[PDB]
Amino acid sequence: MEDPVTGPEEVSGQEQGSLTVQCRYTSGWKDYKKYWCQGVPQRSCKTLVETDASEQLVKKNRVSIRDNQRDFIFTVTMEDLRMSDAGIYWCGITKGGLDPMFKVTVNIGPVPT
Ligand code: NA
Repeated sequence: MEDPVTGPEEVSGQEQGSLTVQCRYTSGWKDYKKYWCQGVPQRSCKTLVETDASEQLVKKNRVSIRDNQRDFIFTVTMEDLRMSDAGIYWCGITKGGLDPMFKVTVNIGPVPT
């Protein structure tokens, strides 16, 4: 579609597991830095990882991001999940002014015990 960035409405993972999020963007944003942001208010969110506008994998703490500039999707991976990882997150594209952003709600469930 024509929205600058879109993701899944929600994604779910299990404590000690991993989850992946596909953030799809329109072709014109190829050479922009892409990021994964956490919390609210939306435009004060905490950046967890951000690319350098290349396809090189970036990792900070337990979060990875890899931009596929052929299919125009950047994939976020969250590993070694904790219950406190649950909450509101954002796919984003960095630009001067208001970024394109898309809200993803992250659900975490515990190890069955
Ligand atoms: Na901005």
